[PDB]
Amino acid sequence: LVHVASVEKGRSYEDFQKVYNAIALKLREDDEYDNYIGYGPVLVRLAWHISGTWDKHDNTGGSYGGTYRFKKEFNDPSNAGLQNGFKFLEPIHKEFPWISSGDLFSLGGVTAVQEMQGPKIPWRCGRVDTPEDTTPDNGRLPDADKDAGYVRTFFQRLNMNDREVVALMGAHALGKTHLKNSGYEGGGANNVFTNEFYLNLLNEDWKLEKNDANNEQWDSKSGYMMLPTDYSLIQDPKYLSIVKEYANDQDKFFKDFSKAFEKLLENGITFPKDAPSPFIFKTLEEQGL
Ligand code: HEM
Ligand SMILES: c1ccc2[nH]cnc2c1
Repeated sequence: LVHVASVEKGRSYEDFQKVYNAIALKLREDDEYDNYIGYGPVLVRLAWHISGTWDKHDNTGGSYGGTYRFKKEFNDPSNAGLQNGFKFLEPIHKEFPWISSGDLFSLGGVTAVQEMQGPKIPWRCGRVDTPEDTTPDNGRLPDADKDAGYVRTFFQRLNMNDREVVALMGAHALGKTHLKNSGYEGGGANNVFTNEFYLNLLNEDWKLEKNDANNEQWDSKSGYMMLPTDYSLIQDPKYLSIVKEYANDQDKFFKDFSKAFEKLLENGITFPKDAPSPFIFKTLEEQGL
Protein backbone atom coordinates (compact mmCIF):
# COMPACT_ATOMS: atom_id res chain seq x y z
CA LEU A 1 0.00 0.00 0.00
CA VAL A 2 1.78 3.09 -1.31
CA HIS A 3 0.57 6.65 -1.13
CA VAL A 4 2.61 8.94 -3.29
CA ALA A 5 2.42 12.69 -2.58
CA SER A 6 1.15 14.65 -5.63
CA VAL A 7 1.29 18.42 -5.46
CA GLU A 8 -2.05 20.11 -6.22
CA LYS A 9 -1.68 21.21 -9.81
CA GLY A 10 0.11 24.50 -10.23
CA ARG A 11 0.47 25.21 -6.51
CA SER A 12 3.53 26.52 -4.68
CA TYR A 13 4.44 27.96 -1.27
CA GLU A 14 2.48 31.20 -1.72
CA ASP A 15 -0.75 29.29 -2.43
CA PHE A 16 -0.47 27.38 0.83
CA GLN A 17 0.56 30.47 2.82
CA LYS A 18 -2.76 32.01 1.69
CA VAL A 19 -4.62 29.00 3.09
CA TYR A 20 -2.62 29.24 6.33
CA ASN A 21 -3.50 32.95 6.54
CA ALA A 22 -7.24 32.27 6.05
CA ILE A 23 -7.22 29.66 8.84
CA ALA A 24 -5.18 32.02 11.06
CA LEU A 25 -7.50 35.00 10.45
CA LYS A 26 -10.57 32.85 11.23
CA LEU A 27 -8.87 31.63 14.43
CA ARG A 28 -8.50 35.24 15.52
CA GLU A 29 -12.10 36.09 14.49
CA ASP A 30 -14.01 33.16 16.03
CA ASP A 31 -12.56 33.74 19.49
CA GLU A 32 -15.64 32.94 21.60
CA TYR A 33 -15.70 29.19 20.91
CA ASP A 34 -15.60 26.85 23.90
CA ASN A 35 -15.62 29.56 26.57
CA TYR A 36 -13.10 31.78 24.76
CA ILE A 37 -10.53 29.08 24.11
CA GLY A 38 -11.10 29.47 20.36
CA TYR A 39 -10.72 26.72 17.73
CA GLY A 40 -6.90 26.25 18.01
CA PRO A 41 -6.96 23.21 20.25
CA VAL A 42 -9.72 21.36 18.46
CA LEU A 43 -7.85 21.88 15.13
CA VAL A 44 -4.67 20.39 16.63
CA ARG A 45 -6.70 17.40 17.86
CA LEU A 46 -8.32 17.06 14.43
CA ALA A 47 -4.91 16.93 12.73
CA TRP A 48 -3.81 14.25 15.22
CA HIS A 49 -6.95 12.11 14.89
CA ILE A 50 -6.84 12.11 11.08
CA SER A 51 -3.19 10.98 11.34
CA GLY A 52 -3.48 8.62 14.35
CA THR A 53 -5.54 6.04 12.47
CA TRP A 54 -2.34 5.00 10.68
CA ASP A 55 -1.00 1.45 10.90
CA LYS A 56 2.67 0.98 10.03
CA HIS A 57 2.12 -2.71 9.26
CA ASP A 58 -0.06 -2.25 6.18
CA ASN A 59 -0.11 1.54 5.62
CA THR A 60 -3.85 1.74 6.19
CA GLY A 61 -5.25 4.94 7.75
CA GLY A 62 -3.15 8.09 8.11
CA SER A 63 -3.63 11.61 6.90
CA TYR A 64 -3.12 11.02 3.20
CA GLY A 65 -6.59 10.11 2.04
CA GLY A 66 -8.63 12.81 3.84
CA THR A 67 -11.00 10.03 4.96
CA TYR A 68 -12.34 11.91 8.01
CA ARG A 69 -14.71 13.54 5.53
CA PHE A 70 -16.63 10.23 5.31
CA LYS A 71 -19.37 9.31 7.75
CA LYS A 72 -17.74 6.15 9.18
CA GLU A 73 -14.70 8.13 10.43
CA PHE A 74 -16.50 11.40 11.06
CA ASN A 75 -18.84 9.44 13.42
CA ASP A 76 -16.12 7.52 15.25
CA PRO A 77 -16.93 7.83 18.96
CA SER A 78 -13.20 8.64 19.44
CA ASN A 79 -13.77 11.69 17.18
CA ALA A 80 -16.68 13.17 19.17
CA GLY A 81 -16.20 16.97 19.26
CA LEU A 82 -14.06 17.12 16.14
CA GLN A 83 -17.11 18.09 14.04
CA ASN A 84 -16.46 21.62 15.42
CA GLY A 85 -13.06 21.63 13.73
CA PHE A 86 -14.57 20.30 10.52
CA LYS A 87 -17.22 23.08 10.53
CA PHE A 88 -14.53 25.71 11.21
CA LEU A 89 -12.61 24.44 8.15
CA GLU A 90 -15.64 24.32 5.85
CA PRO A 91 -15.55 27.97 4.72
CA ILE A 92 -11.77 27.72 4.28
CA HIS A 93 -12.25 24.80 1.91
CA LYS A 94 -14.95 26.70 0.05
CA GLU A 95 -12.49 29.58 -0.39
CA PHE A 96 -9.62 27.32 -1.55
CA PRO A 97 -11.34 24.25 -3.02
CA TRP A 98 -8.11 23.24 -4.83
CA ILE A 99 -6.54 21.93 -1.64
CA SER A 100 -6.97 18.25 -0.77
CA SER A 101 -8.90 17.29 2.40
CA GLY A 102 -5.80 15.65 4.00
CA ASP A 103 -3.75 18.73 3.25
CA LEU A 104 -6.40 21.02 4.72
CA PHE A 105 -6.89 18.99 7.93
CA SER A 106 -3.17 18.64 8.56
CA LEU A 107 -2.46 22.29 7.69
CA GLY A 108 -5.18 23.31 10.15
CA GLY A 109 -3.21 21.68 12.96
CA VAL A 110 0.07 23.27 11.88
CA THR A 111 -1.53 26.69 11.63
CA ALA A 112 -3.20 26.25 15.07
CA VAL A 113 0.08 25.28 16.75
CA GLN A 114 1.95 28.21 15.26
CA GLU A 115 -0.78 30.82 15.87
CA MET A 116 -0.92 29.67 19.51
CA GLN A 117 2.79 30.69 19.73
CA GLY A 118 4.10 27.15 19.33
CA PRO A 119 7.03 25.97 17.36
CA LYS A 120 7.30 26.20 13.61
CA ILE A 121 6.09 22.90 12.14
CA PRO A 122 7.48 22.21 8.64
CA TRP A 123 4.64 21.02 6.44
CA ARG A 124 4.50 19.19 3.16
CA CYS A 125 1.71 19.20 0.58
CA GLY A 126 0.41 16.51 -1.74
CA ARG A 127 -1.97 14.35 0.21
CA VAL A 128 -4.65 13.05 -2.29
CA ASP A 129 -8.26 12.36 -1.42
CA THR A 130 -9.02 8.62 -1.57
CA PRO A 131 -12.42 6.94 -1.94
CA GLU A 132 -14.94 6.06 0.80
CA ASP A 133 -13.90 2.41 0.96
CA THR A 134 -10.37 3.44 2.06
CA THR A 135 -11.78 4.86 5.32
CA PRO A 136 -10.30 3.01 8.28
CA ASP A 137 -12.67 1.33 10.72
CA ASN A 138 -13.30 2.90 14.12
CA GLY A 139 -11.25 1.75 17.08
CA ARG A 140 -7.71 2.73 16.01
CA LEU A 141 -7.43 5.84 18.27
CA PRO A 142 -6.26 5.43 21.87
CA ASP A 143 -8.24 4.87 25.06
CA ALA A 144 -7.53 7.30 27.92
CA ASP A 145 -8.31 4.93 30.81
CA LYS A 146 -5.06 3.03 30.41
CA ASP A 147 -1.51 2.78 31.79
CA ALA A 148 2.01 3.54 30.53
CA GLY A 149 2.39 0.06 28.99
CA TYR A 150 -0.73 0.58 26.92
CA VAL A 151 0.49 4.04 25.78
CA ARG A 152 3.89 2.66 24.79
CA THR A 153 2.45 -0.29 22.87
CA PHE A 154 -0.21 1.80 21.18
CA PHE A 155 2.28 4.32 19.86
CA GLN A 156 4.52 1.59 18.40
CA ARG A 157 1.79 1.18 15.77
CA LEU A 158 2.45 4.80 14.73
CA ASN A 159 6.27 4.20 14.81
CA MET A 160 6.68 6.60 17.74
CA ASN A 161 9.28 6.01 20.49
CA ASP A 162 9.24 7.10 24.12
CA ARG A 163 10.60 10.61 23.43
CA GLU A 164 8.16 11.15 20.55
CA VAL A 165 5.26 9.98 22.70
CA VAL A 166 6.09 12.21 25.65
CA ALA A 167 6.66 15.19 23.27
CA LEU A 168 3.37 14.67 21.41
CA MET A 169 1.40 14.43 24.65
CA GLY A 170 2.56 17.98 25.45
CA ALA A 171 -0.25 19.12 23.18
CA HIS A 172 -2.44 18.41 26.19
CA ALA A 173 -1.46 21.81 27.46
CA LEU A 174 -4.06 22.95 24.94
CA GLY A 175 -7.80 23.09 25.32
CA LYS A 176 -9.80 20.78 27.54
CA THR A 177 -11.85 17.62 27.81
CA HIS A 178 -15.64 17.73 27.60
CA LEU A 179 -17.69 15.23 29.56
CA LYS A 180 -20.25 14.93 26.75
CA ASN A 181 -17.56 14.13 24.16
CA SER A 182 -15.16 11.74 25.91
CA GLY A 183 -16.45 11.05 29.46
CA TYR A 184 -13.75 13.24 31.04
CA GLU A 185 -14.44 16.34 33.17
CA GLY A 186 -12.66 19.42 31.99
CA GLY A 187 -10.30 21.38 34.14
CA GLY A 188 -8.48 24.68 33.83
CA ALA A 189 -7.72 25.42 30.20
CA ASN A 190 -5.62 27.65 27.98
CA ASN A 191 -4.89 28.26 24.33
CA VAL A 192 -1.17 29.01 24.31
CA PHE A 193 1.38 26.41 23.23
CA THR A 194 3.79 25.94 26.16
CA ASN A 195 5.57 23.17 28.10
CA GLU A 196 3.04 23.61 30.91
CA PHE A 197 1.68 20.07 30.62
CA TYR A 198 4.99 18.79 32.01
CA LEU A 199 5.20 21.45 34.72
CA ASN A 200 1.59 20.64 35.78
CA LEU A 201 2.34 16.91 35.94
CA LEU A 202 5.37 17.50 38.19
CA ASN A 203 4.30 20.45 40.33
CA GLU A 204 0.62 19.92 41.04
CA ASP A 205 -1.06 18.17 43.97
CA TRP A 206 -2.91 15.39 42.16
CA LYS A 207 -5.77 13.26 43.50
CA LEU A 208 -7.38 10.34 41.70
CA GLU A 209 -11.18 10.78 41.46
CA LYS A 210 -14.12 9.22 39.67
CA ASN A 211 -16.09 11.60 37.51
CA ASP A 212 -19.82 11.69 36.68
CA ALA A 213 -19.30 9.47 33.61
CA ASN A 214 -17.81 6.88 35.94
CA ASN A 215 -14.31 7.33 34.58
CA GLU A 216 -11.23 7.87 36.67
CA GLN A 217 -9.16 11.04 36.28
CA TRP A 218 -6.49 12.94 38.23
CA ASP A 219 -7.60 16.32 39.61
CA SER A 220 -5.48 19.01 41.27
CA LYS A 221 -6.29 21.36 44.11
CA SER A 222 -5.67 24.16 41.59
CA GLY A 223 -8.52 22.87 39.40
CA TYR A 224 -6.50 21.15 36.67
CA MET A 225 -7.00 17.59 35.39
CA MET A 226 -4.95 14.77 33.83
CA LEU A 227 -6.22 11.63 32.02
CA PRO A 228 -4.90 8.33 33.38
CA THR A 229 -2.78 8.10 30.15
CA ASP A 230 -1.35 11.59 30.87
CA TYR A 231 -0.52 10.66 34.45
CA SER A 232 1.13 7.42 33.28
CA LEU A 233 3.97 9.58 31.99
CA ILE A 234 5.07 10.22 35.61
CA GLN A 235 4.35 6.63 36.78
CA ASP A 236 6.80 5.02 34.29
CA PRO A 237 10.46 5.77 35.04
CA LYS A 238 11.43 6.18 31.36
CA TYR A 239 8.56 8.53 30.62
CA LEU A 240 9.29 10.43 33.86
CA SER A 241 12.87 11.28 32.85
CA ILE A 242 11.59 12.82 29.63
CA VAL A 243 8.75 14.73 31.37
CA LYS A 244 11.40 16.23 33.63
CA GLU A 245 13.58 17.13 30.61
CA TYR A 246 10.73 18.99 28.86
CA ALA A 247 9.56 20.66 32.09
CA ASN A 248 13.05 22.12 32.34
CA ASP A 249 13.83 22.92 28.71
CA GLN A 250 11.19 24.81 26.74
CA ASP A 251 13.32 25.00 23.59
CA LYS A 252 14.02 21.25 23.55
CA PHE A 253 10.39 20.56 23.93
CA PHE A 254 9.49 22.88 21.06
CA LYS A 255 12.05 21.28 18.76
CA ASP A 256 11.12 17.70 19.63
CA PHE A 257 7.39 18.40 19.34
CA SER A 258 7.91 20.00 15.91
CA LYS A 259 9.70 16.89 14.63
CA ALA A 260 7.29 14.40 16.13
CA PHE A 261 4.18 16.32 14.97
CA GLU A 262 5.45 16.70 11.41
CA LYS A 263 6.28 12.97 11.41
CA LEU A 264 2.78 12.12 12.76
CA LEU A 265 1.18 14.17 9.99
CA GLU A 266 3.42 12.58 7.26
CA ASN A 267 3.26 8.94 8.35
CA GLY A 268 2.18 6.72 5.43
CA ILE A 269 3.21 9.23 2.70
CA THR A 270 5.90 8.60 0.09
CA PHE A 271 7.41 11.87 -1.06
CA PRO A 272 8.93 11.58 -4.53
CA LYS A 273 12.60 12.51 -4.84
CA ASP A 274 11.71 15.73 -6.66
CA ALA A 275 8.88 16.78 -4.34
CA PRO A 276 9.11 20.34 -3.02
CA SER A 277 10.98 20.88 0.23
CA PRO A 278 8.79 21.26 3.33
CA PHE A 279 7.19 24.67 3.76
CA ILE A 280 7.64 26.78 6.88
CA PHE A 281 4.79 29.21 7.05
CA LYS A 282 5.00 32.71 8.48
CA THR A 283 2.62 33.50 11.27
CA LEU A 284 0.17 36.42 10.91
CA GLU A 285 2.34 38.24 13.45
CA GLU A 286 5.49 37.72 11.34
CA GLN A 287 3.63 39.11 8.32
CA GLY A 288 2.28 42.17 10.20
CA LEU A 289 -1.26 40.89 9.53
C1 HEM B 1 -2.75 8.31 24.62
C2 HEM B 1 -2.85 9.26 23.74
C3 HEM B 1 -4.00 10.17 23.86
C4 HEM B 1 -5.30 10.02 24.50
C5 HEM B 1 -5.83 8.85 25.23
C6 HEM B 1 -5.90 11.31 24.34
C7 HEM B 1 -7.22 11.57 24.85
C8 HEM B 1 -7.85 12.83 24.79
C9 HEM B 1 -9.21 13.04 25.31
C10 HEM B 1 -10.08 12.06 26.02
C11 HEM B 1 -9.49 14.42 25.05
C12 HEM B 1 -10.76 15.14 25.37
C13 HEM B 1 -11.72 15.16 24.17
C14 HEM B 1 -12.97 15.97 24.51
O1 HEM B 1 -13.60 15.60 25.51
O2 HEM B 1 -13.31 16.95 23.81
C15 HEM B 1 -8.33 14.96 24.36
C16 HEM B 1 -8.19 16.30 23.96
C17 HEM B 1 -7.12 16.85 23.19
N1 HEM B 1 -6.14 16.08 22.71
FE1 HEM B 1 -5.59 14.17 23.19
N2 HEM B 1 -5.22 12.20 23.61
C18 HEM B 1 -4.04 11.55 23.34
C19 HEM B 1 -2.94 12.06 22.55
C20 HEM B 1 -2.94 13.34 21.92
C21 HEM B 1 -1.92 13.76 20.97
C22 HEM B 1 -0.78 12.91 20.49
C23 HEM B 1 -2.30 15.09 20.55
C24 HEM B 1 -1.63 16.06 19.62
C25 HEM B 1 -0.37 16.05 19.31
C26 HEM B 1 -3.51 15.45 21.31
C27 HEM B 1 -4.19 16.71 21.30
C28 HEM B 1 -5.38 16.98 22.05
C29 HEM B 1 -5.92 18.35 22.02
C30 HEM B 1 -5.29 19.56 21.37
C31 HEM B 1 -7.10 18.25 22.82
C32 HEM B 1 -8.06 19.35 23.18
C33 HEM B 1 -9.24 19.42 22.25
C34 HEM B 1 -10.21 20.50 22.66
O3 HEM B 1 -9.87 21.35 23.50
O4 HEM B 1 -11.31 20.42 22.07
N3 HEM B 1 -3.97 14.33 22.06
N4 HEM B 1 -7.36 13.98 24.12
C1 LIG C 1 -6.91 16.83 26.99
C2 LIG C 1 -7.06 18.22 27.01
C3 LIG C 1 -6.48 18.97 28.03
C4 LIG C 1 -5.74 18.32 29.05
N1 LIG C 1 -5.07 18.79 30.16
C5 LIG C 1 -4.52 17.74 30.80
N2 LIG C 1 -4.83 16.62 30.13
C6 LIG C 1 -5.59 16.96 29.03
C7 LIG C 1 -6.18 16.20 27.99
